[PDB]
Amino acid sequence: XXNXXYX
Amino acid sequence: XXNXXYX
Ligand SMILES: *[C@@H]1O[C@H](CO)[C@@H](O)[C@H](O)[C@H]1O[C@H]1C[C@](C)(N)[C@H](O)[C@H](C)O1
Ligand SMILES: *[C@@H]1O[C@H](CO)[C@@H](O)[C@H](O)[C@H]1O[C@H]1C[C@](C)(N)[C@H](O)[C@H](C)O1
Ligand SMILES: [Cl-]
Ligand SMILES: [Cl-]
Ligand SMILES: [Cl-]
Repeated sequence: XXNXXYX
Repeated sequence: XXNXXYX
């Protein structure tokens, strides 16, 4: 993970 | 805004 979003 | 991140 480590990313974010939101999709 | 309204979206997220983190870039
Ligand atoms: C997403 O990350 C930001 C930056 O640290 C935090 O401020 C935020 O609380 C965090 O969002 C939580 C709530 C969410 C979106 N329902 C998910 O549970 C994420 C993984 O964590
Ligand atoms: C979104 O990220 C910023 C920067 O890290 C935080 O300061 C903010 O608290 C976080 O927003 C919260 C609250 C919100 C907008 N209702 C959402 O749950 C997000 C994911 O987390
Ligand atoms: Cl998402
Ligand atoms: Cl949320
Ligand atoms: Cl960002």
